[PDB]
Amino acid sequence: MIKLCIAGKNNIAVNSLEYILKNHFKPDQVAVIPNKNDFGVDSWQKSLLHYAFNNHIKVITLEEAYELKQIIFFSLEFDRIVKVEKFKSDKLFNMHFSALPKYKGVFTSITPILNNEVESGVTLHCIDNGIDTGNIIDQYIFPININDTARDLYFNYLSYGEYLFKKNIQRIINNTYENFKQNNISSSYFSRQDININHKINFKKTSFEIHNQIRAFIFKEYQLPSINKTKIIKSTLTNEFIGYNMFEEFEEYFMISGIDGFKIIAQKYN
Amino acid sequence: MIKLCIAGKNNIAVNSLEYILKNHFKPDQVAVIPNKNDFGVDSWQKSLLHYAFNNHIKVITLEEAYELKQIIFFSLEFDRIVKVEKFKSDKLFNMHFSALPKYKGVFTSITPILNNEVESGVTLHCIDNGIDTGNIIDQYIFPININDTARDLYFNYLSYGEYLFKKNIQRIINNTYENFKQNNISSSYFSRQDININHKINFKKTSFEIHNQIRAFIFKEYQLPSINKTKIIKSTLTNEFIGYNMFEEFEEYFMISGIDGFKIIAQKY
Repeated sequence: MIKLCIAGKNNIAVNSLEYILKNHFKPDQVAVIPNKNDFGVDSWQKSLLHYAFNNHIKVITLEEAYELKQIIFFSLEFDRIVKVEKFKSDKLFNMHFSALPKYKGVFTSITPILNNEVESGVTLHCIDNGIDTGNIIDQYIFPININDTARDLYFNYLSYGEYLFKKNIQRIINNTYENFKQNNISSSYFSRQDININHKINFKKTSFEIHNQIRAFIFKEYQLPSINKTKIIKSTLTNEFIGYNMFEEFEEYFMISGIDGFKIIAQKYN
Repeated sequence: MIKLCIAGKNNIAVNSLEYILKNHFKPDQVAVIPNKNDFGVDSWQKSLLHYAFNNHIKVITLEEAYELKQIIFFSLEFDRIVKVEKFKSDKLFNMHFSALPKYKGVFTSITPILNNEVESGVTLHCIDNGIDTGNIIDQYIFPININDTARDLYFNYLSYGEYLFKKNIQRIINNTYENFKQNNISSSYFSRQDININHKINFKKTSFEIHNQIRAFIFKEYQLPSINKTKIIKSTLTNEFIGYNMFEEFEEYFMISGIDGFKIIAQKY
């Protein structure tokens, strides 16, 4: 019988399924639910369907998952809403890519950078009927490096999320894991409508903030930000003082400072 | 000769000047530059002009202060741009109402609450040619309590600001203080144009965040926020689950929750 379902995508889904098959369940005891854009081709991330092809793991639909009493269900970067009322099983887990209770919702590779954080996290939680509201099982807090793009923070979510999955899976299978209610204080949330790539950069800000407004949108597979109609592939914040409110376009880059005068190098796409 | 000038307003300016007169300098060695809002009338804060009147302290212009060699210049809630480059003296100090390098600029009773902080601070710093950018001398970080309004936060800034002034003024007079360059990382800035004090509440947020959007604008001498054209005087957030995205209007209050379902009581004026 199916004991465990992985729903989602990318190295976190693939490497977590590999760990299950090495350590916990036989191929016939596991199923995958792919994202809508998985076409079995490994690229900047591994394809869950390609892993399932090589390893003869079966696919189920979300509607089939609903009916399997006792299944352990994990969303790992899943692209569909998990409706807890629809499931017979109450063993439903999500790896949310933030330090809950902060940054519930979407685009968590963008929102902590845009909001001037120097740390993020991954949180393994129970799925309940709210958006990323369920009880925490475990959390890993880690730094946002000063020149990380959204893409760099995303790759860190994938690594630490895989780490939390492997750390907690035995206690989840044994049903010996502890879970705690999320705090109401410091709880934050961003919807799709709260993120706008086309939003003009506000230059009447610190160098840190101008740099954040650029690098939060650097994720080349999805998009790059623009300055004066040129795409930017990298932003570098220095602590060199070059004077307040500087802006100079060079052949390959922009030199920028905000209200505190620290030099930003914004590298042009070429 | 004038040894010290206090430029600014409110209890922080008046209490700091009193401390100077009791502990450091004679009335004829001090001057004030009041804010444009100072009409010499005590209200919900004391008037610096009124104190100066009663204590025979001279009012000078900013242009005069620029030409006074050796003056200690202290901005405490001053309402004009000060830039070292204009002054003969280099002894220029500001009490900024945030935990610098965060929340440079204005409306710092609003910005930390609105940006989901649980702490703020006061920072004694050197004034340079940028906005709240000069080297840090001392800092005191204190909690934002969960139901604090902008008004509660402002009164804490006045209190902790006065504390940091009295702690540091002897070493500033003796020129034995240390200063440190502000970090480039975590530096943030808000201008007058970045805050709409007619803030429209985004309800597609957590209870903590809805509560923040209300309480950040509760400062009755300036404004109260409105829900459904009704002024709000108090917001109270608890960890009681009442359901997601609740909004119930009672005669005297609103019970509200955001995406995470925690109870807010917003009390009507």
